Amino acid sequence: MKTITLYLDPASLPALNQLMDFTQNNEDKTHPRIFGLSRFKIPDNIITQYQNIHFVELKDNRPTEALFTILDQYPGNIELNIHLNIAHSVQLIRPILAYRFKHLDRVSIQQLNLYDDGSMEYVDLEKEENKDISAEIKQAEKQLSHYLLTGKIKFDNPTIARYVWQSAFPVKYHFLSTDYFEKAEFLQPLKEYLAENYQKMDWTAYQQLTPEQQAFYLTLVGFNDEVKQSLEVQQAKFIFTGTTTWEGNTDVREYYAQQQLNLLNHFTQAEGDLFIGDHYKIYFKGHPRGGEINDYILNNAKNITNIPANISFEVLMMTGLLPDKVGGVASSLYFSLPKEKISHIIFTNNPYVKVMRRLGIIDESQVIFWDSLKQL
Ligand SMILES: CC(=O)N[C@@H]1[C@@H](O)[C@H](F)[C@@](OP(=O)(O)OC[C@H]2O[C@@H](n3ccc(N)nc3=O)[C@H](O)[C@@H]2O)(C(=O)O)O[C@H]1[C@H](O)[C@H](O)CO
Repeated sequence: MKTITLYLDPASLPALNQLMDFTQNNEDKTHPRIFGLSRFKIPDNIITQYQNIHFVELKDNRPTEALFTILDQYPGNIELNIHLNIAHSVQLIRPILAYRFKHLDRVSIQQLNLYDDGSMEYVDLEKEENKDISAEIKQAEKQLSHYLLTGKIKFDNPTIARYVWQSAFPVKYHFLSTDYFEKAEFLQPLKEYLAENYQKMDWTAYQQLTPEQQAFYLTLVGFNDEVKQSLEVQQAKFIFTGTTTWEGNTDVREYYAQQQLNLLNHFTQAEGDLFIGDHYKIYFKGHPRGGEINDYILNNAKNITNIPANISFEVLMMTGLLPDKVGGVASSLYFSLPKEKISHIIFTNNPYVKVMRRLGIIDESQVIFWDSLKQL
């Protein structure tokens, strides 16, 4: 009997937690591990320390067929310890379930650990506000059972379906906001159902690691001393946080890049609507997937210090390097930021606005959408 651990995430936040799990378990050099993290490359000098370490690409939010070649290397009874993105959990587990069908006598699911993609889970839940949640949960359990028995996916409520894994497997959920599940009264049946199966993402995990494990983790997440030193300057600091669009259309991507530059100018220029003051040093923390939208900022702004886009904002919180003020387009990073550090959050009944309002992240003041800002 052998456990294999799979770490799967096409996004950022689940991967950040899963890389913490790997760090906590890093003394075990031979435990089989399969990494399917789209946004993170494990350094070669770390890979070389481990045996039975494997890598799999994700395509259309699932591990490719290459997963099967890896699993075939382990011919005995295997129990899978699976770490997944909540929003994409149904797709990410699909090929795992297909493999289990083919090898029903030797392959089992030990447990699931699930982590929020980010704001999407909350915006999606907010849209379920008028439904009978208790009834939705019962139907989703039934349809999950059909998926597990047939390998076919058909959910009447794809959103609620993300939360009924306990009906089939031992599970632990790690939520960006546990407050949401208490504050949203319509979700009371879901909070009750989830019972003892969830906790908040633990941003204090890093502080509990050993000095060696702390250094290891920082290497996993792309943090380096140069970035550290940039953020240790003796001057008040403002970090402008970027966003992205998933659209490929050039007109849309160009519009996003232009509007975001205009938004930056509204924070940093004396005549801007959101003017922060002249005494701040300005940094740019671009979206990990901003691409040429990030480039547009660096090419067109001045006196701005880049923080490499691949570095998740939450690492600054972990390392004690948060700035005085943070501002930009609504992002999951705002869910874990001390409220005193928010300058302004800008949006592109709006369900995202509703989520942030429920959580006390934004106040009762009229929300600012970026198309309401004068072109400076
Ligand atoms: C509603 C919806 O669709 N929310 C999804 C969200 O669940 C998903 F997870 C992600 O989350 P998103 O909120 O962009 O941010 C997720 C994480 O990325 C890192 N980050 C982001 C921006 C930045 N300037 N510096 C950073 O470091 C932080 O670790 C943060 O917590 C995502 O793909 O990661 O993208 C958003 C949006 O699709 C996207 O914002 C475009 O509107």
